Amino acid sequence: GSHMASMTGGQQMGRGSMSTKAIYPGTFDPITNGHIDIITRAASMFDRVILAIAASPSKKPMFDLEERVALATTALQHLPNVEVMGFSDLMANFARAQQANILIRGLRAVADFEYEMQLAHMNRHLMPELESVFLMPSKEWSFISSSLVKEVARHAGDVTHFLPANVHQALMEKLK
Amino acid sequence: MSTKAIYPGTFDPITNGHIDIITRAASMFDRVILAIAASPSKKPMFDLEERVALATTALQHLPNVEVMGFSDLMANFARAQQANILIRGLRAVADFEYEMQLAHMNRHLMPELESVFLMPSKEWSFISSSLVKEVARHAGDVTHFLPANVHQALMEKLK
Amino acid sequence: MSTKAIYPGTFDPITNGHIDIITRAASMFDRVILAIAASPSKKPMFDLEERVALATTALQHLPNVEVMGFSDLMANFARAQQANILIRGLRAVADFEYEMQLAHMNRHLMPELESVFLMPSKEWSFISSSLVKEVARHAGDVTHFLPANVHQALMEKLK
Amino acid sequence: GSHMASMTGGQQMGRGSMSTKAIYPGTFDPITNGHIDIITRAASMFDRVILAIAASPSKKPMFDLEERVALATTALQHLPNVEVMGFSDLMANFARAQQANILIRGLRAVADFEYEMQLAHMNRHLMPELESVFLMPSKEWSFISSSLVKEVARHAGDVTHFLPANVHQALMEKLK
Amino acid sequence: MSTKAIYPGTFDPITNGHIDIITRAASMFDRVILAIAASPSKKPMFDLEERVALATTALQHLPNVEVMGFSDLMANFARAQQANILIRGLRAVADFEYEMQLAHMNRHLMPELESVFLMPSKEWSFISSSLVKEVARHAGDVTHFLPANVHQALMEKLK
Amino acid sequence: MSTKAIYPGTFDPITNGHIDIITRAASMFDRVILAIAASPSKKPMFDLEERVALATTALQHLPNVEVMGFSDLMANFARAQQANILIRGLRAVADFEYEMQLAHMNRHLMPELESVFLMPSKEWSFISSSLVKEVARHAGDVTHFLPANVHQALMEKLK
Repeated sequence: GSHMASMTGGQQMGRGSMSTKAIYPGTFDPITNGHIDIITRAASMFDRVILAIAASPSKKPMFDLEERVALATTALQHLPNVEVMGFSDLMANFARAQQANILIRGLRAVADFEYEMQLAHMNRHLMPELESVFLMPSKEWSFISSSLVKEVARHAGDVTHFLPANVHQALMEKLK
Repeated sequence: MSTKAIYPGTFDPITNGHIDIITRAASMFDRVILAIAASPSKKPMFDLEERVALATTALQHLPNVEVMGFSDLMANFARAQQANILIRGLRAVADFEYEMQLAHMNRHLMPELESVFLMPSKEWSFISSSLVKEVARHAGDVTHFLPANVHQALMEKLK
Repeated sequence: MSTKAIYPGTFDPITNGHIDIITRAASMFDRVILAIAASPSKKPMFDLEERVALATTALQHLPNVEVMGFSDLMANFARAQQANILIRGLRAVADFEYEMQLAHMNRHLMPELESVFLMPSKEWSFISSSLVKEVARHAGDVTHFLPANVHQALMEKLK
Repeated sequence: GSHMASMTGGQQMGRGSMSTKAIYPGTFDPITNGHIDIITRAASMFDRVILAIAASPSKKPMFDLEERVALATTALQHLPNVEVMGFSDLMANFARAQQANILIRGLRAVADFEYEMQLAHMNRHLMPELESVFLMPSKEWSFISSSLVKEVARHAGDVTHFLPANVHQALMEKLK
Repeated sequence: MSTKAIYPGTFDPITNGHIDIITRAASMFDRVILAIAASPSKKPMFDLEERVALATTALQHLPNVEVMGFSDLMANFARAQQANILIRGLRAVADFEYEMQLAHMNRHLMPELESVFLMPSKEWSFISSSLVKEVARHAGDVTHFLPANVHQALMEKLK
Repeated sequence: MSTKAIYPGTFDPITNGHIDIITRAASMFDRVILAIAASPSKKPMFDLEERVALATTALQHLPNVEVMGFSDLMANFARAQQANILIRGLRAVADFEYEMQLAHMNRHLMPELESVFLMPSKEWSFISSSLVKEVARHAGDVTHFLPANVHQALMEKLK
């Protein structure tokens, strides 16, 4: 109510709007316009957002952690409440270490929905206070992925519409 | 700053699944409206009045939620209410496909409206308003899936 | 002890697809009942009596199979017939979510009831009572899909 | 070969390209830009295409057969190899009556895929010489349907982008 | 007829999900074999001998259930064991396409082997060895997932 | 007027299902190229040379089909070959989501290329290269699913 600190610290649920801090994990190898759109839309409705970049994915990425983090930072510089960071644990454990209460997930295809539901159940088991929030990609970006853009780019297809200029130039550099 | 979210549905009637969604949503957004469809395609068991009153009581305890009836284009309602976020729960794959389509259409009608999706708790993952009805309409226990005010009103409808 | 299984549906009329499902169940379970819903959601083409009759003839050659009607929750008719098993035909991924819903609810209702899911034969994987009738209603050929008693009945119905 | 008619009329498989005539069945209540895209693409790759309009859909249509047929005729009259007709039969029977050998189906959502496959098995059983061919909608028209356009229009939403002018007028007139 | 069933998988390790599935299979068929794949595609955390041991202990309370290894076509092992039933536990929609494939192919390889699908308990429907392991490769209580012996064994394996 | 279509794939090896698709496609389009991917991400069992050779013999009977290796962007290949139609077979729901994504991308890369989709025959609806290889590898009879030339070459590979 006012000086209620002496009586209670406060619960998360049932009591109105709490501070929100979101993580948006992925490999971002490299960040595409689809990613930027998602994080832009998240940053608009949550207090803070961390773009969390997986340091050691399963498949060796085309860009190293240091390149991924630098490229996303530049592309996201225009969002004042977004911070880019690397991580190397369960998104849940990083989330806890970061005191995040929102996990952002992009929801691109029907194929993924079953996996996303399962991951979310597991994440609720791991970190009950972590709420997963799902955003569909803009129509513009619904078919693109980092994977697809790299493979089109390797064979010289035009991918300028899908990447920020800083990433597109880095990408060309990687491909000779 | 300010977030104002609409959670639309038919809520005929509101279940524990809905309450879970709206509770979670109302922890993340400054205000939430449960927007109850006036004139659903399939004529419902409870009318708007009944639905709105049951929901109002079921969510009375949440400080920052309001229950209202609407009967126009969600774009115009959200705009009327100056809401920037549309909340939908996603139970099943079938429902995602259809919600994705509506999201695209709403992006066209109202570019400044953000659609956002939540998944049910595992506890409520199988319930729906339709299922609770059909079970109770053949005397199955549904007391676990509904608030008392709603259970009673349902029992009352089936007598 | 024993296993007693229920294969519910409207069977309006029964097709070689159903007859396959029940033949396979009847080979792995001591008794099986073909439970023909009396009051389906839409009005049937054949009334329960015609249906129960047609199914009875069609399945005469199966020793441990009984054809009955039922108008209530499956968990009730199961209880009533002292059945421990529920047979569900499982054709498409598009059915699987809905079937998994009903399975959770029937466990909630009747936790001693087991839902068992059989895939139809590739031969019958695209047919249904509905499609068979729609096709027949415009004089398409459906002789491959129905036993003769049913095929004769249907022809007579469409005059 | 030369004049092998005395010897054979020829069979459809194993012997190069044959004349193609497609039917594109639906209720088209009313025809949208999505429909127009499908059939335009069809008409560019097959010799003739018939837009087949279901006389008696299961749900009562907003436009009657006569009105549906007229609206489509107009929307499609710039395609020289397209004809619009009503029909009240199995698509397979109409195609037989019409001596069609291709059935066009639009393929918009995951949810329909298995239904479509099942319909294609039925139609193969009914008319072996009928081939089903599946086209996806343009990104541009991926979300629209007649149903959704009608319900948006009923509530005064702007649907001018999804319909040809003749249809958009007919529609406002129904909903006055 | 007499009913003997095969329940194949890697079971690396077994979980309460499997145990639930095999229990339910067990309770409708005379005998059930938990058929453990010897050489799975990726190398397992537990070797065949450990896996069989963990399983045997876990299911020891089920009289009519026997664990075994197998390193061939499922259809052949089934023919060898004179099994007339194959047990698949259907969790997700995604897997159902792939399981429908295998079932058609097994019908081709072994026409006398009937495929039977059981859906998991709501409780267990998200759990999967691979998940558990990858959780346990970091942290988080899995006591409710695994049986005691498996729990302990896994704990040991960690470091 | 004239139509020229590409059917791209890995065809490692070509099966009866692929032959069915291309036969059907070559009856509706003037010319068809079977385009065989030179460098698949996964290393194939048969190299490009063997894959093209087997495919060439398998489709030798079809007057208006040519089998070619490619190792570039389909858009440039189709452009190189002056092809205006891309043919993909569509077996499963999984395949459809992915195929729809590439079709959008291809429409961005090559607006004048029309993507077209065919369902397998019921006969071949469950087969794939991967599955036939896996059955063969454990001695399963797969003679019904491949041409003689291809069968012989597979048996050779697996010795």
